[PDB]
Parts: sequence; C-alpha cells; structure tokens
Amino acid sequence: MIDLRSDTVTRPSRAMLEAMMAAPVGDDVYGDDPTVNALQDYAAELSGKEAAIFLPTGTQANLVALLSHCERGEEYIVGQAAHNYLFEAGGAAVLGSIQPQPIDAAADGTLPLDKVAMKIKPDDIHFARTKLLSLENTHNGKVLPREYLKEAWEFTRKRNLALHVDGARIFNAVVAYGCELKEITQYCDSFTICLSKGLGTPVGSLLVGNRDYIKRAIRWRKMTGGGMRQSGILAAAGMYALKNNVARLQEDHDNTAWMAEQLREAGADVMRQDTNMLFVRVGEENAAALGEYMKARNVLINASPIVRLVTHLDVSRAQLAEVAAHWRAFL
Amino acid sequence: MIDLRSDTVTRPSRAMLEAMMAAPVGDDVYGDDPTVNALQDYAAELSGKEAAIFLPTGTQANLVALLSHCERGEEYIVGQAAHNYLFEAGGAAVLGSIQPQPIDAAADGTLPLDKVAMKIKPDDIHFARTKLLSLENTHNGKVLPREYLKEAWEFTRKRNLALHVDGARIFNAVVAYGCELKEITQYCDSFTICLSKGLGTPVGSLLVGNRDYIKRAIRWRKMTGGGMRQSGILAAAGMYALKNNVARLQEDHDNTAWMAEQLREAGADVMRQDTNMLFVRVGEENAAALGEYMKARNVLINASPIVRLVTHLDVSRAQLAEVAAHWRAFL
Amino acid sequence: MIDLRSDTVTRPSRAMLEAMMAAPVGDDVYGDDPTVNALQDYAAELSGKEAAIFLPTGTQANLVALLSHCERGEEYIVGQAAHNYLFEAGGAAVLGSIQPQPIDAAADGTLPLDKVAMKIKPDDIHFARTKLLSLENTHNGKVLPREYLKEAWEFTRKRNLALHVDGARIFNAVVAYGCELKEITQYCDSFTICLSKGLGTPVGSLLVGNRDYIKRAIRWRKMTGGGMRQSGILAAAGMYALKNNVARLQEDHDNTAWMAEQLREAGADVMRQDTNMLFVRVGEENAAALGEYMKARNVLINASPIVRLVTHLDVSRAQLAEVAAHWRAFL
Amino acid sequence: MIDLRSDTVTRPSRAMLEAMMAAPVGDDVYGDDPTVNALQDYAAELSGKEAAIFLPTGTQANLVALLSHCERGEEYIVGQAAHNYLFEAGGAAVLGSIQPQPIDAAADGTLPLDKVAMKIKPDDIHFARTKLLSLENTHNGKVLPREYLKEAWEFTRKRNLALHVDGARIFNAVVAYGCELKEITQYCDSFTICLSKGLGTPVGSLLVGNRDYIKRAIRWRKMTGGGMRQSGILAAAGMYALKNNVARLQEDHDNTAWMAEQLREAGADVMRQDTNMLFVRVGEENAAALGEYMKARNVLINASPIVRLVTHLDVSRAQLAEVAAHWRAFL
Ligand SMILES: *[C@H](NCC(=O)O)c1c(COP(=O)(O)O)cnc(C)c1O
Ligand SMILES: *[C@H](NCC(=O)O)c1c(COP(=O)(O)O)cnc(C)c1O
Ligand SMILES: *Cc1c(COP(=O)(O)O)cnc(C)c1O
Ligand SMILES: *Cc1c(COP(=O)(O)O)cnc(C)c1O
Ligand SMILES: [Ca+2]
Ligand SMILES: [Ca+2]
Ligand SMILES: [Ca+2]
Ligand SMILES: [Ca+2]
Ligand SMILES: [Ca+2]
Ligand SMILES: [Ca+2]
Repeated sequence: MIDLRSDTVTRPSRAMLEAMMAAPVGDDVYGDDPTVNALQDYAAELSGKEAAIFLPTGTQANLVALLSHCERGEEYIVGQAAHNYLFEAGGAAVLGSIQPQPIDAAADGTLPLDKVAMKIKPDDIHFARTKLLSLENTHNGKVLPREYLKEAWEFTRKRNLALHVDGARIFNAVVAYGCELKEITQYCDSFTICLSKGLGTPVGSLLVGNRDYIKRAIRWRKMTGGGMRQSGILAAAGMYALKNNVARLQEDHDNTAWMAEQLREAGADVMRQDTNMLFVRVGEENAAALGEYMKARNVLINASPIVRLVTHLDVSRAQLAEVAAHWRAFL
Repeated sequence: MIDLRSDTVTRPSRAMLEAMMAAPVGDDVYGDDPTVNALQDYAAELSGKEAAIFLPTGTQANLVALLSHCERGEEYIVGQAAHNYLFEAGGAAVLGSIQPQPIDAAADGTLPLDKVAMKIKPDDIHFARTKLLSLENTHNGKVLPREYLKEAWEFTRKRNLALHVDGARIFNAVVAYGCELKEITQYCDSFTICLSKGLGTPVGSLLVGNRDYIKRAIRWRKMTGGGMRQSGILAAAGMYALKNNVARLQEDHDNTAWMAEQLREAGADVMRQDTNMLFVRVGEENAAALGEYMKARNVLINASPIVRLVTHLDVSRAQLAEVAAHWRAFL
Repeated sequence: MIDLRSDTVTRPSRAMLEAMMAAPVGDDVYGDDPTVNALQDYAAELSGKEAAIFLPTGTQANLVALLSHCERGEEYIVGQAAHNYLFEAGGAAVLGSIQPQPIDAAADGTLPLDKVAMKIKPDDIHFARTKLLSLENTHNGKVLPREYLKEAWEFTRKRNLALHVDGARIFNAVVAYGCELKEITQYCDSFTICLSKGLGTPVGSLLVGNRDYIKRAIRWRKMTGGGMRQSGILAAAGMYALKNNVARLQEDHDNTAWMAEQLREAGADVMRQDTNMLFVRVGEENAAALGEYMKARNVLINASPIVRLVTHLDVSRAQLAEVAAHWRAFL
Repeated sequence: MIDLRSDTVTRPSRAMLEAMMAAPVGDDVYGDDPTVNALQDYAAELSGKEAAIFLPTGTQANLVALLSHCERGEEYIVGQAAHNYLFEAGGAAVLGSIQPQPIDAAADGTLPLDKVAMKIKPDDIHFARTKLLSLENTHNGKVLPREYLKEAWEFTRKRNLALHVDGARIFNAVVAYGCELKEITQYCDSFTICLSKGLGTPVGSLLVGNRDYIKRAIRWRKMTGGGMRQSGILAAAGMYALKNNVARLQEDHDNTAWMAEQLREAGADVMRQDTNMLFVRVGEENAAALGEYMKARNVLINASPIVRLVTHLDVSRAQLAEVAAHWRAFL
C-alpha cells in the first residue's frame, strides 16, 4: 500500500516494463548485448568518464569498485556509517583482503579531511597501505557540500590517493545541486549509480570510471558472480529511467518537505529532512505500537525510536496526507 | 543469426516475455517477491529439498555454494576441468579462502573415488581440511552414470564429506536419464540449477539444499552482491522455463546427434557426441580460419583446434543443415 | 649505546644466555621440546589458564589469536590505535578475512563500553558478525583500571562476546597493580605475553587460553609460519625472564618517572607519564633535529613531534641522567 | 636415541651453540642486527642474488615467497605433492588469496613442461591469472635433473612467468651435483634455504631473490609474524652451518646408500634411495608392529606400509648398522 520504508520498493512503470520487453539483447559476457552497452556508454558520457559497467546490485558495484582500487593489503578510508563499510557485511575485508579504516563523518555527512589526513599511513611495514578514500553522496539523504567535494578531490591528488563516491542516490544530490552530474563526478576517479531506488528500476547498478579501471572491474564482476548473459532486459529499464525519472525526483523532495511540516503540525518530533528522507524521533515507548498501528492501515515504516521515512515515485502526497492523518491520530 | 558458441545465447520466447511482464514483484531483500518465492519453492519441491535461493549467475551460485560448505582453511576436491575450479577465476580460493584440491576426471566425466580417497587429508596441521566433494552433472555434455552418483553419495557419507553438484545443465542429464529430477538429486546435499542456458532464461541460477545450509547461502549471496530487489521479473522467466522448456531439451539432443552425422558425412572429424554438445577436431589454424569462414556466413562459433558446437532452442535442424553445408564447403 | 627507541632492543643477559645454551631441545613440531613445554605450562599455570603456545612474535601471537577467535566474516571491535588493528598491517582483515570494527579509546586507554555496545551488529545479513572485543593492557604505557577489566569481562559475557587482551606488556601492568597475573587474567578468555620487550628475551611471545582454543591456535600458527623446531633455546630465555625479570620492571617505572622530572626541570614539555613509557611534546622539526643532536651523542631515539621515550633494563638512571643532560643542552 | 624420522631433528653442535652465544645482535625490525644482516648478505652472494631474508620457518619462507610473487587472484603452478601446496595447510590460498594449480610430478621429481604449458591460463576473465611456477629441488630426496632446471628457466622466460624453487634441501642437491649453488640458483628468480634440517640449525630459513622482490617479502614477513627482534642469535647458527656443515652432507648420502644395501641383505624391500633418504616397503601387516618393535630399542621411524628413513649429522653408520641388525631380526 503505502511503503515509507525505503525507495528500493519502487516498482517498474508500465512504460518501463514495455521498454524492457522491446529491448534487443545479446550475451553480455561476450559483450554482445546492445542495450547493456548502450546504457553503459550513456552513463559514462553523461558523467564525463571513459567507461561504465552494469552490475546486479549496488553492493556488488562497491565490492568490485574496492577490489579494482585496492590490492591485497591496501586500505580505504571511509565512514563508520558508510554503506561499503557498514552495510555490505564487511566484504572489502572478508572477500577482498582490503584493510578498512573508518572514521566518524561530520554532522554534514562529509569526512573531515584533517581527520582523513591523520589516518593516512606512513610508508612503514607496520601499516596497511592507504590507497583510497571512499565517500557517500547523499549520505542518509544528506547532500554533500560542493566545496567539500572539490576539496576532497584536490586533497587526494596531493596525497596521491584515489577518490571513489558511492552514488546509490547521486541523482538525488544532483537534482538538489541544480547542476549537471558531470560537474560533481569530475571530483572523483570512480562512482556508482543505483537504478533501483528513486530512479525506479527493478534491479541494477553502475560502476563508472577510467577505461583501465573498468577493465579490471570486469574481472572482479565475473569472480563475484555479476557477469550476466542477456541482462539487456534490465539495462533497458535503466536507460528509460535516466531519461525520464531524474527530474521528477524534485517531487519526492518537495513531498518529504511537505510531510515534515505536516508531521510537525501533527505533533510529531521532526529531527531532520533531507532530499527524499525525513527523521522522526518517536521514542521507545510508542515505537513498536507505531509500527503495529501503521501496519494495520497498510502503512509500512521501520518502527524504531527514530524513524526514517523515505519518499519515492510510488508514494503521492495524497497518500502522505493520509499517513499524516494516521500519525496525528496515533496521539 | 546462427549461434553455436553456447546455449547461454538463448533469447526469451514470446510466451516467456509475457510471463515476465505479467509478473508481480516486491523487494526480495525483504522476501516480499511472490514470484521469487514461488520459483524457489517449485525448485525445492521438485528436487526434494527443503530450500532454494535465486542468484544472478551460476558463477555466484557456486561461489556461494562453496562458501556455505567450506570454512576458512577447509578444502574441496573437484575436477581439474570443472567450472567452479577452473572457469570461475579461482574465486573459492581468492575470495573465500578455501583450498582447492583438483584431480583429473575420468573419460566418462566422473572423479574416480579411489583418487578422491587418496586426496582426503589426514587430520594433521600440515594439511588443509577436506570438507567437500564437488561434482558437475552434465560435464561438457557428458551425463554421469547414475550408478556413480549413488556411489559418490555413499562414499562421502561414509567419509563424512559433503557433496555438491554443479547442475548448470542437470536437466539435460535428467532428460537423458529419462527419470525425475528428485531421483538424481537425492545423491547430493546441495546442487545448482542454471536457468539461462538450455532452459532459455535471460539470467539466473538456483542453489538448492537444506534450510540451514541455504540460510548461510543468503548471507554469502548478500556479501557477494546478489541480493537483488524486484527479481520477480527474472524469476517469472525461470518459472515458465521449468514447466515448458525441460522436455524439449530432447530436441537439442537429437539435433546434436543429427549434426554429428552431418559433419561426419561432410568430412569433419567428429570427436565427441553427447547431449546438446558436439566436439570436432579441426586442427590448428585451419580453425582460426574456420571461424572466419563461418563468421562470414553469419555462423557464430568458438574457433579452436577442437571446436565445441553447442545446440539449444535458438538453433533449428534447418539452420544446423546450413552449417553442415557451409562446413563441408571449405573442405 | 643508549637506546630509548623501545624496550624491544633489550639484549640477553649473561645469566639468560647460559640458561639458553644449557637447555635441552627437540622437534617442537612433534611436541618433543621439554623447554618449550615447560615454558608453555609455566605461563598457563601462572595465569590460571588451561593451555599456552609459543610464537616467533607478538604480531603472530595476535593474528593467530584473532584467527582462532573469528571465522570468515566474523568481526572484532578494537581500538583505533591498538597494535593488532593498526600496527600489524591489517593482517586480521588481509590474511584472515575478519572485519575490523575500530573505535577511539578513552584517555585512560580503555574502550568505552557504551561505544562498544553501539557497535555490536544486529543479526542481519547487511552486517559483519561481531564476535570479539579485543583489549590491550598496557596501552602505550597506560595501565587499564582493574575496575574496567572486570566490567569488560562481564559486559562481553552478557553479550555473548569473546574477550582477548594483547598483553605485550601485561607484566608492566601487573607490577603497577601490585597483584598476581591471574588476578587480572581472570577477565579474558585469551591473552598474549611478549617476552622480547621488558622481560628481556631476544625473541618470542605466548598466547594463553582454553585448551580447545589453543588447539585451533596451533593449526593457524603452522599455516602462518611459526611452527619452529628446536625452539627450546628460545623458550629457555623466556623461562629465565619470567622468574627473574618481572619484579625489576619496577626499576624501569621509577626511572621513567625520574626522567619525567629531569626533562621537566631541564625545559622540555613532558606530556605523559606512565609505567616504562614517557611522552615529550617536542614540536615540529625541532625534533627531526633532536634525533640528530641525540644520534650524535650516541643516544638513539625515535625522532618525532611527540617523542616516545621507552625505558628497559638496558638503560640505567646514570645513562638517563646523561640524556637529560644532553637534552637540556640544545635548549 | 636413533631418530630416522626426519633430518629436522638434528641438534646444535657444541661449536654451533657457542657461535650462537657469541653473536652480536640488534633489533632486526630496525635492521640493526649485525649477524642476521651478515647471514643474509652471504646467502645472497653465494647464490648470485641481490638480497636475502631470514625467516622463522621454511613454511613462512614459502608463504612469503608466494605472496611476494602473486597478487590477489594470480596463480602458481606447482606439484600435487609439493610442500608449498600440500604441506603448508593451503596457506597460499587461505591467507594469500592465490589460486593454486597442481599437477603430478614426473617420476624423476620434475614437472613436465608440456603439462605446465597446458595449465597456463589464457588471458580471459574466466581464469585465474597464471604468474608463477614453483619447483622443489630435492623433492622427497630426489635431485632434479640439471638439464631440466635450465629448461624450466627458459620456458618461464618465454612465457613471462616467475620461477621459484623451494630449496628446503637445496644444498643436498648441490653436494650431489658437485657444482656451486650459484650454478643452479641462476635458473630461478627466487628460492628458499632451510637451515634446520641437514645443515643442522635449531630454527631458521632464508628467502633469496631480487632486491625489490625481497623488499616486498619484508612487508609480508611482518604481517605473517616473522619479523623478529634480536634474531641474530639464530642467524648465527645459520652462518656456522653454511661454512661447516655443507660438505659433510656427502656423509649422510653415503650412509643412506650403505643402509639401503644393508637392508637389502637383511631381507627388507628397498624401493628407492636418493640423497639422505631411503624407502622401504614394509607392508600393512608388519607396519605398526615395526614402529613398536623399533620404538622399543629407542629407534624412531614413521611406521607405515612404506617407510621413509632420513639420515643426518646426528646418526652415524655404526648406529645405522645397529638399526639394521634390529630390522634383520624383525624377521
Ligand atoms: C541501498 N539502500 C538501503 C536503504 O534502504 O536505505 C544502498 C546501497 C546498495 O544497495 P543494495 O541493493 O546493494 O542493497 C549502497 N549505498 C547506500 C548508501 C544505500 O543506501
Ligand atoms: C620440511 N621438512 C618435512 C620433513 O620432515 O620431510 C620441509 C619444508 C618446510 O619446513 P617447516 O619447518 O616449515 O615445516 C619445505 N619444503 C619441503 C619439501 C620440506 O620437506
Ligand atoms: C555456464 C556455466 C557456469 C556459470 O554460469 P554463469 O551464469 O554464466 O556464471 C557454471 N558451470 C557450468 C558447468 C557452466 O556451463
Ligand atoms: C611490540 C608490540 C607488538 C608486536 O610484537 P612483535 O613481537 O615485535 O611482533 C604487539 N602489540 C604491542 C602492544 C606491542 O607493543
Ligand atoms: Ca526499485
Ligand atoms: Ca540465455
Ligand atoms: Ca583468501
Ligand atoms: Ca629484546
Ligand atoms: Ca581476506
Ligand atoms: Ca634442526
């Protein structure tokens, strides 16, 4: 019904499913799928990069990204709450033999460069070998400052460190900046793009970067099990998504901001609104009862002291207004 | 438009496509996709197993299968020419920290148990820990003797070893046996099922085993990158294929044996002659040219001193007759 | 000839040397070395543990300790500045496939349990599996409060977590506590003991724990490369040191606090003041020159903005007085 | 008493222990130990290599050698019965993420190059990336043909593959060839040297090779836990061993050959004699009883259908004659 748990729940639109059914395909392992190739060349050109690769999930996109950047024994500085450190079951370490070096992100979602600098290991056999700095744009909805993005870029060049950006929700930051994707991707060596969240595809993600870089990524994609066959049927949804579902993300943002106020006037404690995300401190009491009370009207959220509500193309404001009524009535 | 490179090139049928678009989906990460669940239960019920899991590729199906069976430092005995040892870039060792103990398969495609026994490491700190015997049913078209299957199952039990079967083309074996899937699946703790080859799906594989075993498989799938969202659309295909594309596999088999005689009468040296696979001894660089001659006539093959012709539903006898005609030509 | 770089520079004493040469050996791989066995039993009996194992280094002692405790994909919480996370080139992750979850230690050198609890991963497929809490007693000279030790032990049990203590200098802590080793060892499932630092051995460390735990440690030691032969000669040293070099550690402590006052009265900015370690705030490149000034006078230190002076049995108060004299000089 | 189990049991001679007690030492981590350095420069110059490194065991020497040659995902072609594949608990794979590719050695102990060639993986994302070829000279006593050694050398250069030689018993082959060590080490990029077997040191091994190569080896030695402190006391035994215990290995060889005949005339079935090794097929009956019968007179061998007797400096011919009497009497 009304799912406010994540934007990963968005479903294929009629026009999308059709484009998926009319897509010409080929064996992607042999690199013969027209659609996959098409989706990749497009992504690479829109971002100003040389190559791109389609993957099953964003989790594999990041695992492959990390393996491509870091050899056995190297490390990547990242956030304590970042997806490719916290939410990917420790894969970079467990499977990739890469040393992780996490640090608390600043309140704004960036990684203080002064702190990043303190974590850069001296070239001594006691330490892992620092090699990469991984960011996450839209970090829990948070849009990273553009001045920071430029600064992280310069800093890594000065330290001869790669810079990767987990862009599961990069177009959300993009619509928010009001600029072209290229303007922000010029500040990284590689980044991912998820198609199965706000952009609304059934499955799919992209890793983009330098030609040689992507070349190595291919070997890892195969090893990890991401080398599909006629995956052009999926890449097709991605293309339709990047050409029709980007601008409208501003609608999710406006709704999140609308809901935030409604909830305010409803009595709910609104902690933070950012892009398609809002946070309500519901408390330990009313928490569980909240999930149950909402689940009854077919309203699905992740019960918790602090609830994270996420808006997407499959949730209108009218539906939000209704959810609001139910929240105001929960009191 | 005639592809004999592999059965992985098969494209969706009209029927399949409509079944895919007409399918209900949901976030599989939450287990909310009814189609993924139905595919998994149908597979499980069909082979007499408790549980099944959907994966992007057979490569990830095996890596996950091996990870779920072998702990860090444990070992698996497998064939020098088996897919999960030779054709998966050594993932089990590279990513999973599992020692591989490969041995040559006999001519019938099985692993001589006397050799397997000689490879079981004593419980001594010099050795890895033999944990699993992995087999591959349909091995390069070869169908393992049902007698051996039983022997291997009994052998492992007696030696407290787990048994896994890579069934990328197990249905080709089933059809060749003339029995039910469960009659052969009974001799393995876990087995894999590829839907993207002969069954004609665009993507996907299944790993089938005990409930606890499969539960571990789920964590590994996630870490490896295969935890997709709306896999329903993809699962839908697998459904249609398992109910409508198994039996016809007989047609591919007949075509392979039909073509063997065509190429024989032509002048080619047909070496082997199994299910949907055909092996011809072309000889050096009279083959790298064959790939040219055939490519020119819109006939796609995998040029090599020993060519491997693979049949499937996207190749007909009429087209096969054309290849035999074109083949005999340059001779 | 005055080394304050570390207590790892200590050289064998006359007494120690004769004990080494006068020792009976045998192939430890077969457990045939009476001296290795006696060292291992003495350590075990002394700390109230079932078993102990001899290792080449403390680095291998920890890597093995972590491997024996954590399976592939499991995780350990540790301090951002702990040896087995920061000073061992990330081995636990790189070689053992264990996810590291580091956190900043409080000023007293402990890991705030509230922070540790916040890091325990829920049993969800996105997360690694929190298995162990690793501590480091004597942390850079700091002696952890006995109260905390008990707290950590209780905390872990309640949360079903294992507890390991890196005791490279645990005897420095013991002497500082004024209690018996077993009175602090009781609050950990496993702990390590370095014999090559303050105790004055040329090489070696011990890992102490349960019999089953240590049994696993033995396989890992072998694979890691520490299964030596006639380790008896080396074990002999450890024996002598544990019975003749523990108590004197008080002398190093007094010298450190004596020197703190010497350098204070001189003009240096003594920052910290713990067991056999001393920290001075030198300031940038007025330090890279200090290393020159001192090196010139046969005084070996580890030049740095924040110098770390370490005392041991191969440095006397007389020599310390000389350094204080030479230090005040260039000021 | 009379140990014929292995040559690893040899004990330090009086002159050796003394050289160990008089050796000047330093912290090897800082690279200040005079003796270690001395032992390394000597080994490197005698073999015609640029650098050398001392390690705790030969097992770590090989693990480090493999990690230094192969990055995550690469492979090494080696023997099914080779030490760094079979007797090192699968470390190259388990800890190093290196794919192992074993093949049966020819009867003479070499690895047929024609078979090595068939195992070299094409540069395709399906395969691990072949990088190294590892040999073992003196393989179970067997001295590898010199023409073969030269051939393997050329072959690897033609295929751009590294060539490593596990020389745990290299000086045994050397004394047997009648040439200088350099003449055989010129045919490899790197090799190990064990000091704790025929050469008779308590502990110790060496990895030798190119400067850059050894440099990387150091990082791995630290990670694995082989970076010791005042290990000059051990390296000292090595030096005394390479300058006094090499020539006399011809005495072990002569004795092995003497024993082989005695046992012949005694009634024992002598299968093979090679350097300091002899093999007797004792059978499944008389096997266990043999170990017990011998263990009674203080004669230690490894009971088995086929017994491997190893001679060393701690076993005279007179002792062998006595062992022979006991074997002849066992009938
Ligand atoms: C996925 N979204 C989680 C959520 O519900 O907020 C995600 C990914 C990878 O997605 P997956 O399909 O592999 O699970 C990568 N990075 C971030 C920051 C998120 O948020
Ligand atoms: C050791 N010798 C075993 C025997 O008893 O024959 C060995 C080594 C490594 O020695 P370790 O001290 O690490 O165990 C490496 N390579 C070979 C061929 C042997 O044989
Ligand atoms: C094709 C194949 C695989 C891998 O399948 P993907 O889905 O392409 O990764 C594994 N095993 C066998 C025996 C195969 O034929
Ligand atoms: C010195 C030290 C180690 C490592 O010791 P090695 O024997 O040199 O590897 C580990 N932990 C601490 C806390 C140390 O001070
Ligand atoms: Ca979606
Ligand atoms: Ca297909
Ligand atoms: Ca590994
Ligand atoms: Ca010392
Ligand atoms: Ca690893
Ligand atoms: Ca010895």
